[PDB]
Amino acid sequence: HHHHSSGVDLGTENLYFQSNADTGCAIDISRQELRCGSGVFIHNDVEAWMDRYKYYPETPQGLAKIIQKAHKEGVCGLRSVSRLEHQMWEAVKDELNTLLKENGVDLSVVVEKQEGMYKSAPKRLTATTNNTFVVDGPETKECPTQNRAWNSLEVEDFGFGLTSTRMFLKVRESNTTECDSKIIGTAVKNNLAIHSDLSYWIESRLNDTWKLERAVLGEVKSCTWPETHTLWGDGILESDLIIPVTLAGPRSNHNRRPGYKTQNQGPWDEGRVEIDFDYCPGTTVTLSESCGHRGPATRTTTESGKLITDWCCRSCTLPPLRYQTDSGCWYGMEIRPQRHDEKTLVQSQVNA
Amino acid sequence: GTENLYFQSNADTGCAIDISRQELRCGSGVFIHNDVEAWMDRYKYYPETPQGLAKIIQKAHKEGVCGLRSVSRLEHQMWEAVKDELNTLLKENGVDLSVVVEKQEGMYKSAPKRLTATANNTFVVDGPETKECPTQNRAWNSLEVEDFGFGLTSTRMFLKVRESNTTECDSKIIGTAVKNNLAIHSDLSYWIESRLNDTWKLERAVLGEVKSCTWPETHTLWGDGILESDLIIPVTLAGPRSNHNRRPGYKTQNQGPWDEGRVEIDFDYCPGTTVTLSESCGHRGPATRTTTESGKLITDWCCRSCTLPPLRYQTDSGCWYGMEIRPQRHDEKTLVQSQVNA
Ligand SMILES: *[C@@H]1O[C@H](CO)[C@@H](O[C@@H]2O[C@H](CO)[C@@H](O[C@@H]3O[C@H](CO[C@H]4O[C@H](CO)[C@@H](O)[C@H](O)[C@@H]4O)[C@@H](O)[C@H](O[C@H]4O[C@H](CO)[C@@H](O)[C@H](O)[C@@H]4O)[C@@H]3O)[C@H](O)[C@H]2NC(C)=O)[C@H](O)[C@H]1NC(C)=O
Ligand SMILES: *[C@@H]1O[C@H](CO)[C@@H](O[C@@H]2O[C@H](CO)[C@@H](O)[C@H](O)[C@H]2NC(C)=O)[C@H](O)[C@H]1NC(C)=O
Ligand SMILES: *[C@@H]1O[C@H](CO)[C@@H](O[C@@H]2O[C@H](CO)[C@@H](O)[C@H](O)[C@H]2NC(C)=O)[C@H](O)[C@H]1NC(C)=O
Ligand SMILES: *[C@@H]1O[C@H](CO)[C@@H](O[C@@H]2O[C@H](CO)[C@@H](O)[C@H](O)[C@H]2NC(C)=O)[C@H](O)[C@H]1NC(C)=O
Ligand SMILES: *[C@@H]1O[C@H](CO)[C@@H](O)[C@H](O)[C@H]1NC(C)=O
Repeated sequence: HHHHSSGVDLGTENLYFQSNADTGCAIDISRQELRCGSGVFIHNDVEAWMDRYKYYPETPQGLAKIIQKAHKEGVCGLRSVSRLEHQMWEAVKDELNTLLKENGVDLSVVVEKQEGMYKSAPKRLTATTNNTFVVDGPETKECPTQNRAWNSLEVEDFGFGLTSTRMFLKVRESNTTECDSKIIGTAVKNNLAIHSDLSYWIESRLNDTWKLERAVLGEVKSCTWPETHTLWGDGILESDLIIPVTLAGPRSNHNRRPGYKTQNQGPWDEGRVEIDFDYCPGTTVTLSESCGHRGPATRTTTESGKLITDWCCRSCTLPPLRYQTDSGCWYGMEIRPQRHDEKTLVQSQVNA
Repeated sequence: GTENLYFQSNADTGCAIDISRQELRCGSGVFIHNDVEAWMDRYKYYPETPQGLAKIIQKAHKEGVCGLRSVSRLEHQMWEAVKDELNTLLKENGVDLSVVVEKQEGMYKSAPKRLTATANNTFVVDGPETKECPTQNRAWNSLEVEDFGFGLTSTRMFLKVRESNTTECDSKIIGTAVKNNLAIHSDLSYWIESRLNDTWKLERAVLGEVKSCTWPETHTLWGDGILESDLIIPVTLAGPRSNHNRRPGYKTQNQGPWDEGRVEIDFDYCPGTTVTLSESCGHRGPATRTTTESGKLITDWCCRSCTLPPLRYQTDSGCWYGMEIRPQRHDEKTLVQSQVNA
């Protein structure tokens, strides 16, 4: 197989340092000090201006065979777990089609644009022992999700690069809903806590209490956050978890905010989503026992583009839970417009 | 944003080599480094106010608190360094009381009383257990880090008296992280490392001291569905309630050599010894040292149903084996065994 060549790997005899820890120097801006050593270094990659990591199959040829096998067994298509996976399919389809074509296989890979959240599917690709394979796109009768594969691939090893690293995907030996743990980084230091990977950045901090402070989701996925990489996962009420478990929300008490419950009806279908606790520009939020109950997350702008100024909440805490998306700024479920006149507002239709 | 301004102002910024990711990367985030194996000399405790602390003590002394037990060596060394300053203050406020701090050899044990912010004439810190000043009348875990220093004083840590009552460890000095095939539970004296080989399991631990506080759940990984019998480092000895704190074939080392000072746990053979699986072997017992009091070597060891490599302790007085690992020869040569039972 000529699409892959390795370099140095882990098992190489390193006399200088621990090969499976991160080794370097960093400035601790709190204490204002420079420290070198070995350990675990967690970086923010969700908010990077370009992609450091890129998926590629370990063997394109092998992957083409996995697909034609799946095609024979009734698997009409596939749904990606993440934007990065989607970009791999988008980037490798012409290569796959060539493999299939030159081997006289009546099958072509079709990958459609994915705008919303990356949803789950029941089927799985497996290793070896209509004439199209559709990746993502809208939900159709021609290729329903229930016949599509999802979360069938995981990272085997990484590829060196100068301004970007390759991640090579292999076929999973098992069936899980769990996110690939190889790309997960979780850490807590100086009472600041991070649950992260290549698309989620979830930050909780101890102010007067431990609570969620900020979250950035480059996409909204449907895999499961592993317990191995989860902080504070004892005595959990899934109702209190701000980011829903079914949306790769960490089953962690860090994933909470007093006054708030599970945002099952947040704007998850908006693409990139950023959660934090501040006021939407030009709006206000006041406590009122005479306020509406939890409902779909509402955007602070109308379909026309008019601004809803006055907002209320029954029993939440301030500052309000705020979403920021491409289409504007939204408020958490427990926060409702104060005026009952619906001006044809924009609300989430997700319910997850 | 607000919380994004805070992160840049309070996070770690630098570069590191990741052989796992096969990359060299710079950036901002959170860095957990190894400090137990060198840095206990560079970070140092200071009380926020000696003066305020002297008042805190004389109050507690009046309320029947005869003395104190430190949570950690770092705390112990603070007392040792600040006693002359406190005693001077006490003298100057006409208070018939002096602080006495004794050497601490064993594990740092717990105590029920607490100092608060708002008939001997001595306040005893640590030392052996006495009837003159019993543990049950001493305070413990009354302090926490208020804040850190800066630039030149970046390695200074200023302590305040706890506003609340817990058994939990000071969380401000805790670093817990997992990335690639590595998961770390650490602070200024514990380094607890688990690795993903075929499965996630404990691989190595270094304890510069053995303390008796409780590892916070907020800084605990994989703390769901815990069987405490399976936790290698005992919960009562600041062991993390984590499934990372496990090793297939082994149960809680309640009778390990915790009273020896520095302890290093890992899974390798003691030099000159061997370990074999045998159903005709002894059941779990106190951890045994591979050398006798005389200085003779035990070579042959057995275990009933554990996994190899064996659980190994390393202390100043030598190398020991896990509770489930017993000498194969039944002739007792007067062995050196742990007497802790925790
Ligand atoms: C880290 O965590 C700390 C504490 O957990 C936070 O500190 C608090 O921040 C809030 C937000 O500003 C403060 O609340 C404000 O208090 C002002 C004064 O308090 C009134 O009420 C008290 C009763 O306790 C009286 O004693 C006092 O005399 C005042 O009458 C108010 O003026 C503020 O009101 C504003 O917002 C309300 C919201 O409805 C409006 O109705 C008002 O018109 C006005 O616009 C607000 O209530 C609180 O005082 C702070 N406490 C402390 C101890 O500092 C930090 O904010 C937090 N930091 C981060 C980054 O998260
Ligand atoms: C792999 O596991 C998943 C989850 O355990 C299975 O998903 C279920 O599949 C059935 C129909 O196939 C659906 O009705 C359920 O709703 C699914 N549960 C979910 C999505 O949580 C899946 O069937 C398994 N597939 C294989 C090939 O093992
Ligand atoms: C009051 O406290 C002092 C200091 O702790 C006690 O003096 C020591 O007591 C121990 C107890 O066995 C002796 O071993 C030491 O030799 C004593 N001196 C020193 C310098 O440590 C004293 O006994 C206490 N008096 C009481 C309880 O009545
Ligand atoms: C990771 O686990 C594997 C077993 O799953 C270890 O492999 C064994 O290594 C020992 C000595 O290194 C050999 O005697 C065995 O034959 C190996 N077994 C197999 C199945 O290969 C491996 O050593 C572990 N890695 C580390 C770093 O401890
Ligand atoms: C400290 O708190 C614990 C928590 O239950 C309690 O049992 C104990 O009595 C308290 N001690 C003091 C001195 O307040």
